Amino acid sequence: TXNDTXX
Repeated sequence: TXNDTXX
Protein backbone atom coordinates (compact mmCIF):
# COMPACT_ATOMS: atom_id res chain seq x y z
CA THR A 1 0.00 0.00 0.00
CA UNK A 2 2.83 2.48 -0.81
CA ASN A 3 6.56 2.35 -1.64
CA ASP A 4 8.12 0.82 1.56
CA THR A 5 8.05 -2.94 0.94
CA UNK A 6 5.59 -2.58 -1.96
CA UNK A 7 1.99 -3.16 -0.80
